[PDB]
Amino acid sequence: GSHMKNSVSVDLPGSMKVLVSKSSNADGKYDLIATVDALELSGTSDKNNGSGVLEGVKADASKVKLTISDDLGQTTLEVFKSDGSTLVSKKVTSKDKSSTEEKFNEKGEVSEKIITRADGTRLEYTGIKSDGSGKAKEVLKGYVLEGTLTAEKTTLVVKEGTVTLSKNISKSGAVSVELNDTPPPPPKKTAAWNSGTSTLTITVNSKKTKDLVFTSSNTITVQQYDSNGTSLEGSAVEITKLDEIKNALK
Amino acid sequence: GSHMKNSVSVDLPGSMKVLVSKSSNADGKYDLIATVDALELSGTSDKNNGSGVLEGVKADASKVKLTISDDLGQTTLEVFKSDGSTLVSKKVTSKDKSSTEEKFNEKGEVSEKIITRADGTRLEYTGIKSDGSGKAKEVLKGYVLEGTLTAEKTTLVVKEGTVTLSKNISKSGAVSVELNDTPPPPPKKTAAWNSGTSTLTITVNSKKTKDLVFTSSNTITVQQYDSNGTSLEGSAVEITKLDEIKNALK
Repeated sequence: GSHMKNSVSVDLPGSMKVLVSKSSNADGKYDLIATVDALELSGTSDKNNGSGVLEGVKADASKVKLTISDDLGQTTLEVFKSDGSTLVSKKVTSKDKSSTEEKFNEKGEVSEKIITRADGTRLEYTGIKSDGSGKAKEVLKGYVLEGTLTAEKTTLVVKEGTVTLSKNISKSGAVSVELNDTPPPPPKKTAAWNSGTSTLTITVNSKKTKDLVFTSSNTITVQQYDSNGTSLEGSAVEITKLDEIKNALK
Repeated sequence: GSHMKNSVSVDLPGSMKVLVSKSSNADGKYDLIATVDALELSGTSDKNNGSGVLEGVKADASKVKLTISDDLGQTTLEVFKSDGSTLVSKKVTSKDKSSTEEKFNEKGEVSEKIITRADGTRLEYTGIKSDGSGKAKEVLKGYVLEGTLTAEKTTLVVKEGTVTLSKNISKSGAVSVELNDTPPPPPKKTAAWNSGTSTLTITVNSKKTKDLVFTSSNTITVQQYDSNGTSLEGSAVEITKLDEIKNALK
């Protein structure tokens, strides 16, 4: 960690601490150093409470800037490219424990974003595009909702069968929810008639279910197919009551 | 019943008997008498086996004619109006026990018909119209099929739910069978969103089923309605797993 001669440690939003000198230097400013992700950042501020701006250079020459607001209520951590201006990442963190993490692209535009709310739930956007669209994920206490982002709204989706539930979050943070059900057509009973055999073959779900035979003795028999609709099983049973015909039509 | 001097009883198709004289009269003919529905019918035939034509008058002046075929294999019983020509009923009966009963109309046209087959099953047509249409009924061993008649065919119908089975009988007596199923659209889950209450109310079959509440603490609760969809029951249960959301969408 960080060490300073005649200093005081000050706790900061989002894990961080800064050391600030007990006294002022030759110019009246106070010395600040902090250690973030094993990199030492340093600066001078007119204030002596821990606020100000600290800077450091990574071993790959990336520039790191930590800005601490006057009231110590917010830290901004920025990582830049070598040039010191093309952003790579930006993390704004608050005392209430809320935060925004952005990652940037070659064009100087945001391509990922993690929003952490005070209560510990998060919204994660990945793969953000020029048109504002992207993948989306809400992390909640005990589970995760998946969906996508457009320029206008985030749409989280849960599926059960033909039922779709959509949670929409607007740019203001307003929730609205919708539901859709596209149920399949129900199982319909069709039939084909063989006049050579005087037989009606009934079908459901592309499986043959039963044969009704209309006999030369003016009787009806019923016989079931195997539950694969492949071929007949048992023997033909003769119909003696109207109710038995209705039953075979169920 | 009927009595004749020096006669012989001869059994006839469809219950009937005729007495025929042992000897011939002055003209060489044989005397026939029979009793049908308590009416005595009489005639003379050249034959002596029981064949010929017998006639009688009812108390209301209706003319009755019984014709017995040469081979004793068929009886025709006709009832006429007073005039002796406008038919009322006609019953042709065979030795195999098969028969046709027709009833006629004011116009001299058939308005009911019972067909009895050798095996004892029947087709009954009632209310027959000028265009050939009518009500229809097949009497089978152990049950009865209902339907209607057109000029081209008889159509007997059995119904079970949305399933219709049709037995068609052509004029030749050829059977053909069809089936129809008009299933209702399946139960679809709709929903309405109340932004004031952050609540999604799900409905099935015009009954409200459950409320999903999307809370200010970034949680979801579910609560069921009474099985009449009238109002809420139990208390709201909080969702802690994705599977529980899927479950409430079943």
